[PDB]
Formats: sequence, C-alpha cells, structure tokens
Amino acid sequence: PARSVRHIAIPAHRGLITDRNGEPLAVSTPVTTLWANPKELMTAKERWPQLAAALGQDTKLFADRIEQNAEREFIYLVRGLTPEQGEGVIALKVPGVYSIEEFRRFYPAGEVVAHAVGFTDVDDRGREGIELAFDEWLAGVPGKRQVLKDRRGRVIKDVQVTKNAKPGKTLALSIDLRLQYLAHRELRNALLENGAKAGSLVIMDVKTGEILAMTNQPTYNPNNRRNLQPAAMRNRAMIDVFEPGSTVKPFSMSAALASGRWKPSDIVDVYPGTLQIGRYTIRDVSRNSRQLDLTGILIKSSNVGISKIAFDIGAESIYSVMQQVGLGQDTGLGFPGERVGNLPNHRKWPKAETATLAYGYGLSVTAIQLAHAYAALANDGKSVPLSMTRVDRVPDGVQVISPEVASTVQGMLQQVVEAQGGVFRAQVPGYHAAGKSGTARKAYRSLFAGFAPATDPRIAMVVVIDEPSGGLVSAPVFSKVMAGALRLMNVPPDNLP
Repeated sequence: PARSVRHIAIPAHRGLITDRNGEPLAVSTPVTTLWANPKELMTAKERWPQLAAALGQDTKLFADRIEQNAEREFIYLVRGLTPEQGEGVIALKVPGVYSIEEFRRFYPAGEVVAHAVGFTDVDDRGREGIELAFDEWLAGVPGKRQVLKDRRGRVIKDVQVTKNAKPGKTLALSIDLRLQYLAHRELRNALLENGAKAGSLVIMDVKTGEILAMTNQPTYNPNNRRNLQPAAMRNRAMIDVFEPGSTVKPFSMSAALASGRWKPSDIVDVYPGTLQIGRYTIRDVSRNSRQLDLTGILIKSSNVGISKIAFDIGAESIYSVMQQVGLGQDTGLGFPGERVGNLPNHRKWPKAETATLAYGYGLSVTAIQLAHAYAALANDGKSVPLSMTRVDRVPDGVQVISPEVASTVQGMLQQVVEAQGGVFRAQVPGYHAAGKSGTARKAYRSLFAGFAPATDPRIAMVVVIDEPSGGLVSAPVFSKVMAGALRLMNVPPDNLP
C-alpha cells in the first residue's frame, strides 16, 4: 500500500497484588524493551555491527537474523532492560531501532510466597497461583488506537484512541506476609533438622475461612525462573494427595458422639492390638492396651478401637461427616492443577472398608482440605468457605457438626496434646493447643493437624513433612509456627492461673 491505517493495542497496567495488610506481593514495573523495523534496518547495514555489539550478539548471527526477516515490520531485539541500557542503545540512533516501556511483574517477597502468588508469562498473563486464578481481575482491558503507517510500516501519525486501556484492579490476598515468613522459615528449618526432602504448611482463620499462610518446600524465586524445575514449582499443599490416617479419626469420633450411642468416658477393649475381619487384619501401631476410653483411642491412635466404634455406628455416619467438612471435595479456590482427592462412597459398607475409612486409609485428601476440615471442627462445628482473598464480610457458612459434639471433640484433641502419653511436643507455650498426628504411606509423610487456642479457637494448621530420617516430627513445627502465629495476631493466652 501507498499508506495503511492500522490497529494498535494499548497494554493495560496489571493490578497490584497485596497481602491482607496491603504489603506488595506482585507489582507491574516499567521495563525498557528495544524493538526494530527490519525494512528500515536494511537501509542502514553499516550500523548493524555497532547495534549487534551493543546487544552482545555475534555480528554474523545478528546480520543473518535481520536478512532472514527483511520482509517484516517488527522483531523484538531485547526485553527487560533498565532505562540506562535503553538510552545506551537509542544513543546509537540506528534507523528502525525503537525503545518502549513494557510492564513486567516484580515479586518483592520472592520465594517466600511463590506458590500462592505464582507468576506471569512473557505476554504478562498468569501462568501459576493467584496470577492465573485471578488473571481476568488483574489483567484489565487492553486499549486500542488508530495509527497511519508508510510503505515501510512505521507510525507516521496518531489518528485517535478508539478505546481507552482499562487498568487491572488491586487484589488483597488473605495471606498475612508476616505469618507466611514465619511459616516458610520454620518449615525450612524442620526439613533440615528432620532430614526431609519436601513439606507444606497451611494456616487458616477458623472464623473467616481465610488462608493466612500457605508455604511449600522446596520453593523457587519467581523473579529468576531460568533454571526451572517442576519439583520446586509444585504447589504441594493444593496438589499432593495422601491418605490422612489418624488425622481424620476426630471426624470418626464426631460421628460416634452424634450417633447417641457413645460418650467420651465409654470404653472399648482393643486387646490384643489386632482384629481379624474376614481375610483382613486391622493392626494397631501400639499393642500394649486392653480397655481404652474414646480419648485414649485418639491418644494411642488405636485402629482397632476406632474400627469397633465404626462397626457400631456404621460407615454411613462417618462418610457423611467427612463429606460435610469437605474431605475429597472441590475447595472452590480455582488454583491450577488443584486436586480434589477421593472420598469413596458405597451403598453397602463391608467391615474392611468401614474400618479403613474410620482410621483414615479409605480416602485421599490435600493439606488444604484437611486444614479446612480442622477449621470447621475448631469453629464449633461451622464450615466457612475457603478464601485466598481478604474476607471483609464473612459468609454465613454451614453447621456441619453440632456445637456440643464439636466442643467435646476439641476437648479430646486438647487432651491428645496435654494428657500423659499424649503428643507433648505439640503443646503451645501460652495457650491450650488441640490436634492429632498421623502418618500417610508413600517412605511416608509425617502429618500434624490442629488448632488453638483450645477453649476459644482462632487458627487451624496442617504440617506435612514428606520422608523424614512419624507424626512426632510435625508436632514441634506446629508448636513453633502456632505460638508465632497467635502472637503476630495478638491473640491472648487461655492457660492462666
């Protein structure tokens, strides 16, 4: 053409991501991009070597690159320069070479909140985490303007803006960066001490459904992704599925106490630590007991004890509690490759399946699901939807366990942490803590799920440590992060004289 009127897209500024207190976690930064018009470049060959050497390119590869594209009006030269190397190259004044400021993401907290926030691709689109999950909200609407272009396809005139670029909107996460630092650090120190390869730690507000901290090791620096490894990029807390084992026994007990047939002081004979059912044998981790009360069944994590209770009340009651607290269910968070795990259902529950569900081998969950289930028990039996964004108006949420049963089970989990023979390494200096260890098979994962303070719960937490060198590995991690979380949140002690 003698001349052509053309569309040009005006990029939108991507919305700021903050923590719940407004601390920046992802910010769109002006970067210097140099681009070129080959058609203009072909008229200034004597400038190429100087241009090549400025971009640190082999003269010949650069010349071959221009010649092989002599028919196009655009090629990137280099993206993500400081203003200085922009002006260092524009200083040359090569025909067909231009500087533009593009927006690129910077992650001020880096590796500390990598998995939760995620990262954008080269086109400034979300690739992982919140960046992908809220991409529409954050992206805004690119703009449009009419330009006039010559034979060589260069902008000779700005005609009009036809649509204004709409800025992306700010997003406050539920994450408290201070709790997230404490969690990242304590988990890192736990893997080292315990000789473990990987791990996750989730902290939830039991009243609001807010995820206050979500940390995975190993982690990566999202500002430097050249030496990428899918191992480091793995959001384990939302992706890793495991059999929760003893950590779901409190939901089996919740069904027992709601049945009308069981109270805490009731007794089960678990001698001799094994129970044959058809061809299958249920086996306890410790086999030194006869009569146990329901609290003792939790303290000893007796698979025999919880099996005999499950046979008495039926698997249907247990399945229903686990379903209602979200185990094996969609979290509704919309994070990419979030797994739902599996809470298998039956019309007919034989003894074998009934027992395996009750002691937590008949299902697979994520750390986030387990944390959400502990939040509902901790919130006196009321489930609140999970949120990764700051909650200002709390949803109504659902009464899934009766407050009386939830209170009784809280008191049981407090005695699991506090009673002689209990998980004493979970005790939280300040406050009555409540929780339960488990081991999930792989080699295995050490689990601890709990909440505090035990009387007036505020925070639920799950700690997963994969293949240490079982559950008395995770207990101390919970102790440290919980004390630290309750203090950063100015929660007051409930263990006083």
